[PDB]
Amino acid sequence: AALTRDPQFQKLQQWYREHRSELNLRRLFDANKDRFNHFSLTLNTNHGHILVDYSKNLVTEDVMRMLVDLAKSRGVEAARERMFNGEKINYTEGRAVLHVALRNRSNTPILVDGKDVMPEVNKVLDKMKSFCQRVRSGDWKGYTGKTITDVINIGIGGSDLGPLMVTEALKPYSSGGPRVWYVSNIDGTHIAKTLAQLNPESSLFIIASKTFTTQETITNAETAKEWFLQAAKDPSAVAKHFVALSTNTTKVKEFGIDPQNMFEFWDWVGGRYSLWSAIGLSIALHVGFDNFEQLLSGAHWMDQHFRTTPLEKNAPVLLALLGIWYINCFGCETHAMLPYDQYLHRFAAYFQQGDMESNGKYITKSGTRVDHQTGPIVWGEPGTNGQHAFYQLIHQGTKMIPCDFLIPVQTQHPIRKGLHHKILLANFLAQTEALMRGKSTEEARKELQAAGKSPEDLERLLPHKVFEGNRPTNSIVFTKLTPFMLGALVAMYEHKIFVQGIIWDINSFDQWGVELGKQLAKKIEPELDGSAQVTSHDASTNGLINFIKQQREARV
Amino acid sequence: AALTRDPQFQKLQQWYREHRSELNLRRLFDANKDRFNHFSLTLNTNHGHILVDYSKNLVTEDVMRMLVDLAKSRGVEAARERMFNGEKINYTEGRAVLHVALRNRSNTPILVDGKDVMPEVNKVLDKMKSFCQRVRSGDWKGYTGKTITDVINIGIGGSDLGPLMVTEALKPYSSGGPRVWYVSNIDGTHIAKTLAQLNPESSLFIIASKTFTTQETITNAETAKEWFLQAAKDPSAVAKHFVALSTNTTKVKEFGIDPQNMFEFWDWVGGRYSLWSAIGLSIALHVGFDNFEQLLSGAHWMDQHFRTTPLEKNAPVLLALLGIWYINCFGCETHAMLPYDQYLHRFAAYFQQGDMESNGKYITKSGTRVDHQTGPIVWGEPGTNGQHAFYQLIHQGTKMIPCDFLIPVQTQHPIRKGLHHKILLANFLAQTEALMRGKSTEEARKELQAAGKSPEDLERLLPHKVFEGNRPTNSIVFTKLTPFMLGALVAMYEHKIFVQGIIWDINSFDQWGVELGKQLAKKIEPELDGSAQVTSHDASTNGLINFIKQQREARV
Ligand SMILES: O=C(O)[C@@H](O)[C@H](O)[C@H](O)COP(=O)(O)O
Ligand SMILES: O=C(O)[C@@H](O)[C@H](O)[C@H](O)COP(=O)(O)O
Repeated sequence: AALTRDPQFQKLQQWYREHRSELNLRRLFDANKDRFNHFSLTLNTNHGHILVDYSKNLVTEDVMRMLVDLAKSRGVEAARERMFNGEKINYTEGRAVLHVALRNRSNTPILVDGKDVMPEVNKVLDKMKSFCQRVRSGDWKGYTGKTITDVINIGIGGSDLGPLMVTEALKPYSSGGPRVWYVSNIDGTHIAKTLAQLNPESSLFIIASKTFTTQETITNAETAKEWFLQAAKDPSAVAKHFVALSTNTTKVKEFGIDPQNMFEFWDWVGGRYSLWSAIGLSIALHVGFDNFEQLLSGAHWMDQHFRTTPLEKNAPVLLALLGIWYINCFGCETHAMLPYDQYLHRFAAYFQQGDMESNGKYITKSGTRVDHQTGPIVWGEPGTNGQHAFYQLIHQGTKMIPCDFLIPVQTQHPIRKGLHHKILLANFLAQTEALMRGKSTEEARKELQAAGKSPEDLERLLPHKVFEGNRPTNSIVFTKLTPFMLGALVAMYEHKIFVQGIIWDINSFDQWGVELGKQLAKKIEPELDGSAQVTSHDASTNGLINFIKQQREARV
Repeated sequence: AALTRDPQFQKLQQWYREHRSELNLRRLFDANKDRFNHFSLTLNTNHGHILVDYSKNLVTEDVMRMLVDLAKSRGVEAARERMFNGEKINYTEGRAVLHVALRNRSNTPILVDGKDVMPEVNKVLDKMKSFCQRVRSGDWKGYTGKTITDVINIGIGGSDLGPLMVTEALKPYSSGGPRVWYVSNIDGTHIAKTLAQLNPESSLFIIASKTFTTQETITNAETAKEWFLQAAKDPSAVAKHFVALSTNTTKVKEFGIDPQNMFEFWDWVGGRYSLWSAIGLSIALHVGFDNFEQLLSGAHWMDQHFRTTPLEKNAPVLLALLGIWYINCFGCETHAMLPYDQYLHRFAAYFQQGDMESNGKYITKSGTRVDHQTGPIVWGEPGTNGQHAFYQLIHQGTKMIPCDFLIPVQTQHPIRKGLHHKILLANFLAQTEALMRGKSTEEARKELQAAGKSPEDLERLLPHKVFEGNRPTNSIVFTKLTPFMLGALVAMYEHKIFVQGIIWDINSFDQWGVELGKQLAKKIEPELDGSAQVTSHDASTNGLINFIKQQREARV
């Protein structure tokens, strides 16, 4: 694999072998009262600041220099230029990778095969803006002349989680918007309990499918159409209540949606990078097209930061490189994303998909097997809740877990004269300080003595209350979670994932495990019909099917 | 530490080093027509069957036998008896561990400090049952004589996630119950956006706090009480709209809750094991006290299964030992929990707390540092959505991830004559089969040839479409997700976590990192008031605070 053969990588590994034991955060901060200034970026977007404080990481100036030299050696900048210039860097599928075109507010030409994509991007954005104005205003009416009160996105994966996470994050911007619902799971619970709360006369369905063939989405869409037509009877009424976000007009027409109700996107829009496209229509309906443009504008700002900033001060590049340090030298399997913001409750889940589906790969560009770690397991829940739960393992377990802590300075709900937000901020700050510092035997002993503990009881309990610390964090602090700032933060992590992929020499933009998934069930689905026991698979698959057939009509 | 000293553990590690190459699932199933029959448990609860199929694990007869011998050598059965007999096995805090007493439907005496706890357990259950009848029937009136339409649980961690996960899982059983809301985060978004949707005349607040001192919960409770008092303008009305779930009568009265409105629990009820106690009041209110009793009964059945079953066919013990095998021989950092059930969308999050807060430890019973791995990072999302996202990494990444796949045979919503649930079952089966089998270069070449790809397209795609497989899974299939079956499944994992803790010789039942977290914010809280620069901490803590002070009245 290219990475293990890279001389900057070998130099990094050799340094780690010799100097690893010098990396003690308490000692590094005590020796350098300017450590924060040396290891932090502040970005002024003109619509809020982003502080990326990476000073609580197990790095020194020499480590950061070697990491930046690795990014140069691995051709990060040349790879970046290929992406932005519309070259087919999705080399397995032979596609461009142009989510950056979707939010290209400058309208600088971006050529695929010598043809500018921006006229087509802007045509779909115009169509979305006109449709959002009509639905939100009440101009667009249901089949009995009522205004739309409820918008239901039907889609899965990349056609589901981005719009869900963004509408959750920007809920305060939704006044005067229809309610938004996300139906994704084939589990009939999902559509059933959603439809039970809706009126067909005032419900608009958005069938979100790049291919328009995904079994979960097409099955959910047929169930919603059956429910709708049971009320409306007239197949003509479907053109007022179903629209499609797709690449395929033929499949859309075959399903029964007027192709005029199709909002188009392109092969070079990956599902997990698609919320910036027509896939974002549920966002624009919920918070208005103006706020959707602000979301694209923030992503565009961070695209420019990524493109023009020297590597050593480049936010997504440095987040990527800290990740490489922890994955490929320390051997950490996981990365925790811990936003101190209830509106961002689906933010970690969104990057669980964006990161793991991108860089969960083992075959390099030359078709050779990697001989090193690739993408980590991404997980997390919002603070402060995690502090009462899994933070126990982060503080006192046997695993090293790099954590990203994120928080807005200004809250959308400054209740009780900002008392809640002050407590939230203090916890955000105090947790990363404790993870870094820990607590020595002597500090814990002196606190137990002050608490009034007996001499044995104290020496019993003492070692259990000792924290080794040295647990590294990034703190990412931003003025306020506005549509623009959310756009910038999402795009920052997209480019972090892109940089890690280039360094690992994998294709961040295909998903052959997900493409396989979509063909796995077809062999077993017909075998589940009838009482007859199944013998066509391995013993376990067969046993599980036969148990399902047995329990199918058990009464409990 | 005890485990690395244990001769059965050393024998297990010896075997791993030498026979690791035997462990090929494709080969194990081809050689053993009875592998499913030999490596699965079928449990008849008399209220549904549970099939625990562990046959797609990297184990043989010899491994399972050596694992059961380790459980005997580490004293699992003696530790189990100490828990159930009310001995103070929470040795750092000096407390019993008696969640099993909360659901002891047999009413067999359990003595703590020589007194039966069961009278007190059953007194609170009678009080809960009496209150739930009054609220749900409409007998219990708000301060303007209206029936309660909305119940708001206020609490964090163990006082939040259990009731939240259970009310989400048992949502079909809440017909005729009030709506339930969970406010947990200090983030003022959480209480603010909840209160905006409530009528104070018909809203009952539940203040859930073991200690009744937790800053998030007490701050949220005060905010709700202020909002309530602004509408009601009568301190007497508080007794109609606020109840407490706590161990601390003093602090409940001091807060202003009528001591008649207090539902008590005890020191030996761990927060992450508390949903079976008074903490479960919001469950009983939502789905009715009868369903809550069924939930306790299911747990009680699994408690008795755990207690009476020989180790080698004991469900929680075998799940625990498969975990030890992957954690302490294979070195897997993580455990994925993947329920194929939308109602279980918070089940992995619940055990993320339950597992990681229990076994995220590095200090043994003797007060010595472990020299081996302990608890894993637990994570997951419901199927089928994961198949479109992070399953890419499970199939083709560089990480080994033991996964538990869970599914009910019978759906709560058999829509389209069972078509959705048939697709869901087919996906659940096909995914674990594909993880085990993978797809060879030869098989992938044949599929591309058959698809009609040019030699150029074929040779470019071929190596990217290969799956090495050999990825182990548990399949846990149960008749139906009823209150009883949910209680059995939650208790099964509770006891898995207990067994792993005893084998590691750690205290599964303290949480000194969570207790530390509750003390951290108080030293930083005062520094945030006024706009003076802060210099009293490390450079990074100082840097972050100063940035917060700069941006907190920036206008964006
Ligand atoms: O990441 C992906 O590519 C997947 O999650 C897809 O977005 C998902 O399978 C849906 O595909 P489609 O939009 O073609 O229905
Ligand atoms: O696991 C724990 O102990 C915590 O998650 C607690 O449940 C949480 O801190 C709430 O404590 P209390 O119930 O004392 O408010």
